[PDB]
Amino acid sequence: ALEEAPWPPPEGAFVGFVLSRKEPMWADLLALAAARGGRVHRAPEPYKALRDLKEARGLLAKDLSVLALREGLGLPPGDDPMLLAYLLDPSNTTPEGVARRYGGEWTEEAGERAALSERLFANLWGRLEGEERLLWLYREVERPLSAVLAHMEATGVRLDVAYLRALSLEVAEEIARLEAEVFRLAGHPFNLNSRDQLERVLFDELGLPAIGKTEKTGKRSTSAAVLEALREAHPIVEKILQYRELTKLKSTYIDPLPDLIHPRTGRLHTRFNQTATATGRLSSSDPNLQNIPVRTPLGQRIRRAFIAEEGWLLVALDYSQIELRVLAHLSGDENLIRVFQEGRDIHTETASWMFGVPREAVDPLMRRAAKTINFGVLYGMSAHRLSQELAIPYEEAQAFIERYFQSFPKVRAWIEKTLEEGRRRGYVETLFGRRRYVPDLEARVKSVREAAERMAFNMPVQGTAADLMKLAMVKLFPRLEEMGARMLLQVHDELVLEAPKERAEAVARLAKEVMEGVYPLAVPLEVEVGIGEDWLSAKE
DNA sequence: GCCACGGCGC
DNA sequence: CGCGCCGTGGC
Ligand SMILES: [Cl-]
Ligand SMILES: [Mg+2]
Repeated sequence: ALEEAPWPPPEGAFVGFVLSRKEPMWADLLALAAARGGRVHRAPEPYKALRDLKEARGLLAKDLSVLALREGLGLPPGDDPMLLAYLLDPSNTTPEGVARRYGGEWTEEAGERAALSERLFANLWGRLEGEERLLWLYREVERPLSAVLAHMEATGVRLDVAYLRALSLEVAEEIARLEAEVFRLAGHPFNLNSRDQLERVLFDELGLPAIGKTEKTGKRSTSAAVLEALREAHPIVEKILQYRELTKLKSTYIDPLPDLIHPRTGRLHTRFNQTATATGRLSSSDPNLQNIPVRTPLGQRIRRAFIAEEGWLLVALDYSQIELRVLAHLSGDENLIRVFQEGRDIHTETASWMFGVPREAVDPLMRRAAKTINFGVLYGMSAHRLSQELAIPYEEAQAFIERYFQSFPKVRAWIEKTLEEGRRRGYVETLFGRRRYVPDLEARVKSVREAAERMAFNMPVQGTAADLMKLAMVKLFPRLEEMGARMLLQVHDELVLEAPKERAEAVARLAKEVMEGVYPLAVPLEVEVGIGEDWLSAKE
């Protein structure tokens, strides 16, 4: 019947809002409305109307809370049916999609969004009845985490603009060097960024052997996997690979970052999304912190650009081998649990079991083999891939994988048990009961079935790691406020804080303690911590 | 501007 | 070895 009533709404109303753009830190609030009992109240002047609300309840509540924080309003996010939908099925990642699946329509009008939010919340809440683990995640993780994320996004991080100018110049000079040499080898200029023009140069003009097709166009692929095979076939190949590496880094993590510095705050406001991934891991965007290269000289150079405010320090905390520890816990493998209890270098210790030698006798290459499998086993890394990674024969790679499962037989069992669970129930679950649906486990084509199988036993591990971190963020947040410290970034199994230099050390001790004790496992949780004026220094 | 796409990073 | 990111090329 569409009851309209004057602004302001009664307490408990769901909010609907329209932004000029999707990024709340950069957007104008174009419209605000609230709904309760289906009765809609539309705000005459949105910004003024914000201070009437006591919390943001509704779709994308966190995003409205971010914009409110920018304006200096304390408007914490509360109930949001996105969070409910994501717990019901993590393929539910957007309002549009949630509405299309469960009822109603995501439109561009505030009042309609508010009414929809209220409807969907009631709907999805009923759908969750009796799902006590998922409801626990909602109350103890998702809802309170949304408030942490709002604060992190609104706070942002300071960038070293002088450093970024210098890094940009350095990389530009090396890129120019490389493309000069490519054009020399090629005999003319062409657009290096064009895979079409590159294909013609490599395979038509230079006559190099093609290998793989492109996914859809059917052309001769110029991908890294193809070039890798040809590194010796022609010196231009190596140069192109270096060019692509640097250009990706510059175009993604050097050129965009200064443009992302907000004119009002002077800081970068990375956006955090808690309903975006299949596993329950948080995601970041503008920039995506997850895709900054790891363990290359280049990745390091990017993190150096992230700095503390003057008189402050960054505190970086990292859960050491958390996914393997989780695998130990879920599988119950006594030998792997022993690896973590006899706690020296974990990969050396894994190698000593694998190869049946004392830890003293493990050489660095043996350790690398163990390290590589400790991560590959989590997603069913093939012998073929391991063979490329370690540069060993295929048969030897096979033997290494078998050694691993021979020493850790309950890991082998756990993988198979998890697949049985997925095939029986149609879903798999984390330690805390976060759930992922895995329909293709019973597929016709083996190609898709194997991808489904990897997804199936990988998610419980990644998802458990994800929720340990999120639970730690929730526990840690209010205690940081006590100290005048703040939470800035989260990526992988790492958390970055900012604190006054006088309190950095105490903040580090406190954060370490809370993270390591967030939940008891069969093995200890270990947190590496460092302090520095920049993120790279603080990783040290 | 829109899009699908190859390519690359985790 | 799903998803966010880049620039390209068609519209
Ligand atoms: Cl937008
Ligand atoms: Mg051009």
